[PDB]
Amino acid sequence: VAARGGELTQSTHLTLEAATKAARAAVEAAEKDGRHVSVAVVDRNGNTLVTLRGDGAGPQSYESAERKAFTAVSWNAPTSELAKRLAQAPTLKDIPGTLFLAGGTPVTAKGAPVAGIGVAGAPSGDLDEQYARAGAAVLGH
Amino acid sequence: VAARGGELTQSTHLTLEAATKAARAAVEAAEKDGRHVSVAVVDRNGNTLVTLRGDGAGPQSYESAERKAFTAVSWNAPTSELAKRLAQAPTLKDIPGTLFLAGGTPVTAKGAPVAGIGVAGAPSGDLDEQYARAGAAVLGH
Amino acid sequence: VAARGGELTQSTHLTLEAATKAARAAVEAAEKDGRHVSVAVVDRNGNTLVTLRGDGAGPQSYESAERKAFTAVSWNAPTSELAKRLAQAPTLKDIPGTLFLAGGTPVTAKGAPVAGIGVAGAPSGDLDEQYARAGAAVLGH
Amino acid sequence: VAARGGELTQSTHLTLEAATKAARAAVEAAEKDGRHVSVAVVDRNGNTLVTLRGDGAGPQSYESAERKAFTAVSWNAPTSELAKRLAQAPTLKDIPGTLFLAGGTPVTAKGAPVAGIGVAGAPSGDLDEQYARAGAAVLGH
Amino acid sequence: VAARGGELTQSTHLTLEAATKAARAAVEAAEKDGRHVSVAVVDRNGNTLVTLRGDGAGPQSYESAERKAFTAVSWNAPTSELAKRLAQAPTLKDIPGTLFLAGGTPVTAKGAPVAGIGVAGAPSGDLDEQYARAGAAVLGH
Amino acid sequence: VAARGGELTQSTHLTLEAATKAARAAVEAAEKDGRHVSVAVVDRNGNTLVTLRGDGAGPQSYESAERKAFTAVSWNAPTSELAKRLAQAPTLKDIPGTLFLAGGTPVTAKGAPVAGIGVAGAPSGDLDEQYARAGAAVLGH
Amino acid sequence: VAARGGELTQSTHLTLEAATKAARAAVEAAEKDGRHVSVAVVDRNGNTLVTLRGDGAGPQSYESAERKAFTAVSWNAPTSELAKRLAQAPTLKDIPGTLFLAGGTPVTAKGAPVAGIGVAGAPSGDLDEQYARAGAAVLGH
Amino acid sequence: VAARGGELTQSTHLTLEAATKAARAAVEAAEKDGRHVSVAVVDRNGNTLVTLRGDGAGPQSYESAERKAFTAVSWNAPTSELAKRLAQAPTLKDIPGTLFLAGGTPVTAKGAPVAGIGVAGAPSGDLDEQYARAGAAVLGH
Ligand SMILES: [Fe+3]
Ligand SMILES: [Fe+3]
Ligand SMILES: [Fe+3]
Ligand SMILES: [Fe+3]
Ligand SMILES: [Fe+3]
Ligand SMILES: [Fe+3]
Ligand SMILES: [Fe+3]
Ligand SMILES: [Fe+3]
Repeated sequence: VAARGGELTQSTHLTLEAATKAARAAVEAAEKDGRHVSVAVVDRNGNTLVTLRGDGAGPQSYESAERKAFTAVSWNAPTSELAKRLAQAPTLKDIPGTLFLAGGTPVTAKGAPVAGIGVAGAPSGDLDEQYARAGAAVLGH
Repeated sequence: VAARGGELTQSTHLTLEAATKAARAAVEAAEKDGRHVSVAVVDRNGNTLVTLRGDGAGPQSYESAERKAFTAVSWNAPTSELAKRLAQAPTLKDIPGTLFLAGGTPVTAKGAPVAGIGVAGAPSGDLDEQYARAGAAVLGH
Repeated sequence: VAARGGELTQSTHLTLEAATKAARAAVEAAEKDGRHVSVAVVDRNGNTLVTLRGDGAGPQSYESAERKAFTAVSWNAPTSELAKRLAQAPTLKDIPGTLFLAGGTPVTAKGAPVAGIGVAGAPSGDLDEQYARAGAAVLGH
Repeated sequence: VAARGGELTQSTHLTLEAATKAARAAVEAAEKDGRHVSVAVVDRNGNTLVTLRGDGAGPQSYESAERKAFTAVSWNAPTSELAKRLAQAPTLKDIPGTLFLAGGTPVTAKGAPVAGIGVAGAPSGDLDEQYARAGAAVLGH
Repeated sequence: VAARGGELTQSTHLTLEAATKAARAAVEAAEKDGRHVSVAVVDRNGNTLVTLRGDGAGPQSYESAERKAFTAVSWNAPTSELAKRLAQAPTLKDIPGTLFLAGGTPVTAKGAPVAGIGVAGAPSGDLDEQYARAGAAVLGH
Repeated sequence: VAARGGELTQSTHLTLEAATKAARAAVEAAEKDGRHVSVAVVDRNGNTLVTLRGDGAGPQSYESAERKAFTAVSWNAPTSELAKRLAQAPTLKDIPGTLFLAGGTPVTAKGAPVAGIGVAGAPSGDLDEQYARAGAAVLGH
Repeated sequence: VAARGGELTQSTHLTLEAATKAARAAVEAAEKDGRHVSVAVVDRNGNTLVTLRGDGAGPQSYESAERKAFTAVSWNAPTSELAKRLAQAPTLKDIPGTLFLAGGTPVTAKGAPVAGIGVAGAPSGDLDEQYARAGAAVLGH
Repeated sequence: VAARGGELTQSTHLTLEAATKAARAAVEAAEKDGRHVSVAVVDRNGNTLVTLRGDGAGPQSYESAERKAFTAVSWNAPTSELAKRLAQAPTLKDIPGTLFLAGGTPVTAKGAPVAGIGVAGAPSGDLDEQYARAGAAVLGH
């Protein structure tokens, strides 16, 4: 049973290869400052595409990285930016699956969000997000 | 931050509109038979796209419909076909999120599975799947 | 083994047709504005009757629409109205299943709530509840 | 927002009154035999309406009686009857929420199922179901 | 294989008969004021012993009454009074299973708590705890 | 609000001291053979009272031992015996929280079950139940 | 398949013998004061290694202890210290698994955290952490 | 406060670097046959260390791979081997977290298991496990 074409629509995604590349770059940037993090890349659909649990990363950081990446891709903004939204709209954080805490950054294709990169377990979420941005940076270019 | 094109890939979906069309057709065919079903359309990725709870449908049927659709699109075959696999490999049913019980059917686009339609709560699963096929049949075309 | 009249009671609900009709128009009103949302219709009992996942809706928005619709019908108010109740009873949002965030609006039958319509994923929850109202408006009159 | 009448619909329930005294009857008929059970009454929609945890009942039996009652009303048959269906359709038991094991019995209103009574934690499920019938027997008559 | 005596210990509970009597009176206190609640009795150990779901009670109120009764018995105080603890200790509410919101009240036996009574879904939590207190008030005497 | 006398009832338990001694003996028994297990003592109510995760125990064994203990206490029988009930009543294992697998063994107080001892992750469940019985063997006495 | 040696890394843990010793000590440091607590010891990886439910401990306290111990080891600080971090970072508490509430205290080996000890159920969380420190105090020395 | 060294023990693990290498090798093996799989590496403790979701892999496969990795490392044997155990001990598959289905294969250091590699979503689990073995094979050497 085949659908075509007016009932079809398309979406754009990172390849696994790209997601892995970005994720490993986020680890590597954290490694470079003697930091131990977990990293997640979450699709815009968002299934998780990649997780990496770093050596000596805190046990909480795994799921925390996942949810940051989810939150970033959901609204196409850094979670550090998104946490500022809770001043006016404090129940945004009651939306299931979210974590409004610095360390997730969106990846876009022609403007539109396709993935989030989440990092957790550094001394602060601001440093987390710096490593997440380092992850995004190796794409494409 | 912007990936291009060697680290991007495309995937194909039903529109909400087509998913709703095929869903509501499946209800229609069930109601033609004086039966009360729940119907789910589930993406290949598979997020649920559409649920409809029939009037007077059993309370079990809602989730049952979803997992039938999920199972159909996961392996690109009717759940009645897939249920037959359990004789040789009984532990396939222990894969999370699956239900190996007639009433789920795949939709394809260009050969690849793009959605599953799942029906539950007719007096038996062979009837469920009959209405599932009827929903699929209103695509494309 | 059959029960008789005094120990039976009745309740009132949208038909599936009604709930589908309302949800689809809420999507229709969103896509008019270039907006990509998920819509849920949840019963007073509240099982979910309908979900629709709009093309290009954020992945968080599906569950979010659901809980809004649940929260609206639970208290027979807009969730935007209900969110302001948190100022002096802050632990209302600790009630399981609830999301106190604009985008849910109740549907009534002689004054008593029978359904909720939740929308999520527009630029603001205020816009969500506008499209939620536009869904409720096609009922029916 | 007010719906009128050709997209409203009606459904019939046991009153809480009626469900409570059916549940307490099932307990009392268990305690006739020095037997210590849990009882649940689940609606057709099926929310649970009543639970009672017997003095000295096994810790497993609370949730067990819930699921038996859900299962019985879902298919409008006693769970002892339903259990025997698994010879032909073994994956019926993979439907979420269900327990295909004697101790649940349906209550009807003009013919159509409106509640299930579930009992758990007697020496046998067959004895569970006898107490469950002794629950339903104080209706309506 | 049998423990005795000196590493056995005892604990004290409401009977099911007691707890049902308390639950139904809490309903019937709410019923007199035309209002539509769910009621739970939770043991000190705390398994739930009784739930009753009121006719036309909000779908939220079932779970919510449960957790109120859990919270009351956990600390041997009315939940309205436990909610005031949150000013100086805001993360008491992050303790799993708890709901810090008026409608739960302890029953004691010589001075130590043996069950909680939780009412939810009347127009204020402060009405809920009145009905919970009415539930406890039929014990003794 | 205090209840007296005859709407109270008692129940007998292991003390923590007892439950700990039993559990640590079970570990001791396993480690004597160079076996690495997890051990749980679950009450009759059954809350878990003690868990111990052995040095080098398989990651699965922790929850397994919990459920074996739960199952043994629930029906006042060794889970190895309980597993033989499945031939004639195969859906007993569909009862939530149970694990019908050798390694759980009941503790009694004048004849009535008060705790279960659960051991997992010896090379066989039969060996598990050996260590479970050895843990119970240091009780009372 | 054997990995060696540069794909391999080591980590340090409390033994079960040590973990039980520190947990038991926390218990009877609370029992010296006639207070009734749950104690949990969670590895840095963090699996739970030990739980003890104290005689007459509140039902909330079991899981409360677990998450305190988890929180403490995750950031290698007392949870009384950690809770103060919420003033300028309110959403730290939205990290899954965590409880930011006094009663959890880290154990280190060569400066690096290897376990957390969690106590819940005293009159206050500060008294919990006192007993938790008394647990940790029987190491190493 | 510092534990030392009698209270302390070591465990061996794959580095993240090693786990990623193996996971990517399993994918690359599958992609050579035109097969779209998910891969997971799970520690013996068993946290998941690495997940990769392959392009066009079935949605079920992600968690399936996770549980296969978990199951393999739990008993230090291929899951295809472990599935054969269910003939004699059929309730082994009722152990939480497990999937007794070909596609998981253990990795050892000095003969003791340190990780599992799980692959799901090829034409058969036997082929899954071939790709899993090819993942393991690039370690060490
Ligand atoms: Fe974190
Ligand atoms: Fe069904
Ligand atoms: Fe949303
Ligand atoms: Fe049972
Ligand atoms: Fe409520
Ligand atoms: Fe095991
Ligand atoms: Fe606590
Ligand atoms: Fe699979």
